[PDB]
Amino acid sequence: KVQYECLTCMANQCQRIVEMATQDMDIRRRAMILAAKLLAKEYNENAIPAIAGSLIFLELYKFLGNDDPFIEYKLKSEEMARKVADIIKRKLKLDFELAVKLAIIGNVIDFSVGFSPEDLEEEVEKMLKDKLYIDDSKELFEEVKRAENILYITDNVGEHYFDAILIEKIREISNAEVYIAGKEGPIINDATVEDLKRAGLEKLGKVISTGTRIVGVPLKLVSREFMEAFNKADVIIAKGQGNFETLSEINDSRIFFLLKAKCPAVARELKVPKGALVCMRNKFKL
Amino acid sequence: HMKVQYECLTCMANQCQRIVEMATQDMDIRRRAMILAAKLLAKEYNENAIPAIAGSLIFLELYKFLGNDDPFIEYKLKSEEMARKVADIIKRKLKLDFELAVKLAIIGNVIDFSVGFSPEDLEEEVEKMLKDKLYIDDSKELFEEVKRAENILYITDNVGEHYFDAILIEKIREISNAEVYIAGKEGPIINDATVEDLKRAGLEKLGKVISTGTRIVGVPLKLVSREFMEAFNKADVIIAKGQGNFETLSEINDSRIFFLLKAKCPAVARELKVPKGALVCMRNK
Repeated sequence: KVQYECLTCMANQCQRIVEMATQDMDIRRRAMILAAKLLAKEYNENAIPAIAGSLIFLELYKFLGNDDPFIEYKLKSEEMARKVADIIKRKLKLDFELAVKLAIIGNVIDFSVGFSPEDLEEEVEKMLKDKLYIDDSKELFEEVKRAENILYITDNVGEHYFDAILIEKIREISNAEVYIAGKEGPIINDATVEDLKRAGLEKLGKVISTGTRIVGVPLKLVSREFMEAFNKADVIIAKGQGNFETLSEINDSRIFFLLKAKCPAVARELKVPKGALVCMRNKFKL
Repeated sequence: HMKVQYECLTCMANQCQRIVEMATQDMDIRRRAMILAAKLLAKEYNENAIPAIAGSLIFLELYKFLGNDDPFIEYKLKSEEMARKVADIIKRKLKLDFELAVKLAIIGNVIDFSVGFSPEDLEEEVEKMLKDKLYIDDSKELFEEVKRAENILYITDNVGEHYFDAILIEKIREISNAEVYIAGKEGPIINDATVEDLKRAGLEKLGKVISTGTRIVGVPLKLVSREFMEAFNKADVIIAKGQGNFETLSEINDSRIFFLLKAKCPAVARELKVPKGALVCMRNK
């Protein structure tokens, strides 16, 4: 279902949107009054939070007159993450196990507020010593080696430069063609196809759109082109909580979820402690 | 009233969530309660909202939905026990003038009495805090108004705090011939002191304990009892504890009112025109 924590989670994101979009306190108030009404409309027993939330966020974008409140935050994260990834490529020679861990850690770091790329890279080195709570990385390793087609479904900007490192490793060990999916247009901090393209990811695989400005992969809304890639994939790597929430409904063992279980609802869905790092194949557990 | 601020929606939502968590571990009941909370938020979070009132009305509906007249009861019992004990130490150790007794009442607004197990350690921290200067201190004006009052109304806030309030009320009784009316809530709402709480702290020995007539935080001037309104009118000085009392009373042009609070939330700080977290004894201007 929807979980009880989802209301505050969505409201908090709404608040972050209005804060990014304007400094005018009157506009912020009016935006949040609208948000309350939209939350009440969308937050019900049948709701899928990635989709419900996203539709609320996009209506607020319209109310605020700003089609992408996060443009600056995203540019800041990209610039930092690019430099951090460059130091990592220089200082570390990651094996596959640690590349997977690095991809997950990329989901965790706030690249927009760091001191320096070196300071952040040192934090990353410490986090690379953390143990995955669920760890199907060895199975991912085997599957990618035998794959002819791999779909990589991204999450946030910043993170995508760590994803690129994992994708480089995949190309070192597999002959598969890699498809790399981003969003059609901006939604919160998520990477769009133009963000992926601007980062040079077309050097690593074919960049494709999900067809939506919705978080995750809303299977009834995504494009026909996305589905063709989805259906042909031998292996599907899905980054972050939204992709998990939208893809964990379905029975499909090709999918590996790489995320941090930041929200208690997701931690409870996964049956892990809050904050756990996870590489988990989409199979029945218990 | 006081214009609602954009950050008040998450504040209220968060409080709703803390209520459902405290009331039950059943995840399906929690979900259904937060689904209701969303509807109530859309109803009450509007251009006319005063957060103390709007929030309280939402919280009371959640109490009803949950079948729990007071989800905070175990916290409150813990806070009352700790506060009573700390206040007894204070009363044995310290001689306090009026200024310090005012600061103490404000400090009581600051402390979470539900945490920890050492009255000595907490009382030591209270003694530390008494040496700090209030950001705004109108307690000399208060002192003189109190000495001259024929009637005083003291409007409480939270349980725990009300044991510190009792120390200030005792000091008031020493230096004034005013009849003191002491107002609490009709029934439980969050951690606020009710009429029964005030009576259990022995406050009927010091003044007339009365109800606001509501289970709403602060003083909702359209909803309070005729008895409370009569006490409010009769007062020559009104002492109002905490943010909620401030939010609801800041609308009126009435120099009888002195606010004793910490500006814990940024909306209140912004309205008071003081730094976040500032401790004040401030006459309504």
